[PDB]
Amino acid sequence: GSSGSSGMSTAADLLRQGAACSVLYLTSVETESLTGPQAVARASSAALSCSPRPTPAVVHFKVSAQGITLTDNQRKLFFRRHYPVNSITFSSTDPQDRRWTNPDGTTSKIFGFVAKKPGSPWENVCHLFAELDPDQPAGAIVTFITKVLLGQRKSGPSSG
Repeated sequence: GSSGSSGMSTAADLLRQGAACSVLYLTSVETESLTGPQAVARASSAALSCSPRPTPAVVHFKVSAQGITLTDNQRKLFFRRHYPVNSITFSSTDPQDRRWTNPDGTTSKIFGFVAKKPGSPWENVCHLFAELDPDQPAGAIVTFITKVLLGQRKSGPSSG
């Protein structure tokens, strides 16, 4: 039970704005049973619980109405993978607001989303990520997603 009408005024304005850059791949955990704002919390807990700490890698991140596309240049765990927009149902910075102390000696905001496996719809798996560059902070990333993918009115104002 939940009332309310989304503010889907216009998507054009949203599309006009796009964010694409490299991100920090932390780790992905299967949420077969987990889901929603919780699934994202699990991975985080499992990211610090398991040791020694995981070895994150730099990859590419793109936010499009078609979903979410990723591309790496290391060719270790994978080459190129993308998920359809009909899958991604949730996406937002980790709730535990935990930080990932990079191997360089600094902390970064942890963020991730939850989508259905490309091989099995009944199998859920969340992907943990971390802030790579300052220019494009996690908040600015996840947000854009929940704005388009999901469909939530704009936060910041705008004249004209």
